[PDB]
Amino acid sequence: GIYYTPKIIVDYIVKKTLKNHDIIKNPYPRILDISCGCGNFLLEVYDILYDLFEENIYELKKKYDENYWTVDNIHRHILNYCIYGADIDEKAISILKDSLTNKKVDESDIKINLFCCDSLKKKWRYKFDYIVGNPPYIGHKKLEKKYKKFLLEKYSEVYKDKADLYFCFYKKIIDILKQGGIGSVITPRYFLESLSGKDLREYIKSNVNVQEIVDFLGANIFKNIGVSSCILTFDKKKTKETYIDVFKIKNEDICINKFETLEELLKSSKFEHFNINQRLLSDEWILVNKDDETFYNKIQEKCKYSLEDIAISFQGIITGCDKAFILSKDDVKLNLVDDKFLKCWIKSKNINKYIVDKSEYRLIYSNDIDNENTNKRILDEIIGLYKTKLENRRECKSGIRKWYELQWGREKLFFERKKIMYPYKSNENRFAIDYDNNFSSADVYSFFIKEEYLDKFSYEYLVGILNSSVYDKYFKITAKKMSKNIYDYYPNKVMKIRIFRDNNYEEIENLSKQIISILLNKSIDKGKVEKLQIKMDNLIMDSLGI
DNA sequence: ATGGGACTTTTTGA
DNA sequence: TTCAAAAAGTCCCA
Ligand SMILES: OC[C@H]1O[C@@H](n2cnc3c(NCCCc4ccc(O)cc4)ncnc32)[C@H](O)[C@@H]1O
Ligand SMILES: [K+]
Ligand SMILES: [K+]
Repeated sequence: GIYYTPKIIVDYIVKKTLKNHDIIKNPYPRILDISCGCGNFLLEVYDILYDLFEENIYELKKKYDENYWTVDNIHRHILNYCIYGADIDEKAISILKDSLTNKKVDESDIKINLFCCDSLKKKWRYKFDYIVGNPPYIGHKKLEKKYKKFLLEKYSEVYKDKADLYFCFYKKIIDILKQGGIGSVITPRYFLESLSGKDLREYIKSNVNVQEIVDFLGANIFKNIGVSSCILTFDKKKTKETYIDVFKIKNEDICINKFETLEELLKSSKFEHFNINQRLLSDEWILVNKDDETFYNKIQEKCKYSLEDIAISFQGIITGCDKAFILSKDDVKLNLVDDKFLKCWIKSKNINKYIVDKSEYRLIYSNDIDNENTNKRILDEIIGLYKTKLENRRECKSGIRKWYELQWGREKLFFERKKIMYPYKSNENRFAIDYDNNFSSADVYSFFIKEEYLDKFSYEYLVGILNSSVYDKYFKITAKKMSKNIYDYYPNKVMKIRIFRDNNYEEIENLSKQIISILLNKSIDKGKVEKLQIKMDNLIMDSLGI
């Protein structure tokens, strides 16, 4: 329930917000953490504030009440007017109160601005100069549905559909930041590209100036946590600048403690830096260097079609309980199942470039079982072994599905045809032509070509360009980075891939047919396939003028 | 034990 | 009626 932010990142975020504060002009800064926990950020804020006041104590004494501004009074002043925290966990608040009280070694009742509450519901009675911290991340499966009602009603500007709780914390932080204030947080990176983050990105862009984005990509910032992180720093300062510093990591294998500070890491060869004009951000944030932007714009301008224009996309089967319906093709229980009910079944690891592995699994398409008396053996001995769990699926509880039916069986005829399949998460482009009427779960996506576009594009040509090094780089420019060496390959981005057709079409298609032919024979030569791929990459680069 | 690698279900809002 | 998105992933080992 409580996650420990690495100290190097905590110090960086606090320094980012407070390093240029003019304590003489404003000796009453309000610094807030609305998910403060045990005080990872607030205790560091205390240290930064204490040095800031002590360094200028005589200037404050001369300018202001000379009896109020003494070194002995800094501790009381910081806790009365400067440090604010909120968290739902009262045990964490109690520990943090002890820590803040123990910074100075009662006199009279020092009051500490710590609130045990839901930060998304609190009536915040003033705004803040500086806001730092690490909000909770809770996705759509793990968030309580009753709470989702409240979020959908009151945070609809950033929270719909499959959005995340931390979207709302971005909203709350922005709303209670003072004019001219600065905020700096570490959150998941996914909202930068994800479809769910579209409204949140619009909210950030139009309400704050984004100073800086640190993107750690798939690096493991939180030990033993499967999440990918970024640091955002933003302000509400009236400026004409509108330019963002982007620091994007180059090696995801780095360990965060290479230097004493994060700034040393950011300036090093481990990161690349570039600038993005916030005014030029569309609903998508394309955060790339000038070389990649030129590369991306060339391809976009050259291609007159998208996959969406020419193809029909669909997600795979969702049985709702795979162990009930998926069997090994050598399982003796398949003797009980008439072959009309059986489909070939593949996983994402079975998709290679250009062709699919031979399937080892079979799907019982139980939707075609008419009733429980004709095929009782299949229900009693195979599917019924998981009947309790099958009955807890949403559509079974509501009576839409029989307990033995697939939850989302889709349309059989979409799968039983020539089509292209690709894994939903992969390190690289792997688009394959399926010749074997393979079915799959939602870890594999499929598309087929519209009939009116068959004379312009063939499957062989499509897998040729889509598997090229050019298109691998092109897709990853805007793709959603999930974890180390993993991108989402989902239709909401895959179908936006733009394609071209020019004088090189026939030779690209012929090279693709050679590759497929080699990949499908027995005494397979790996090597010549690579040479043919290099030749095709040259044709594609020639076509797109790169 | 931890940190790194292989691999990916079904719940859920719309 | 029925689509497709979602990693504080999950799980294993040396
Ligand atoms: O995880 C990092 C830190 O964030 C703290 N924190 C988590 N959620 C909140 C919150 N509102 C959101 C409430 C979400 C919720 C709703 C219903 C329910 O049944 C259970 C939870 N407001 C303030 N602090 C919060 C957390 O204690 C921890 O120290
Ligand atoms: K004075
Ligand atoms: K990661």
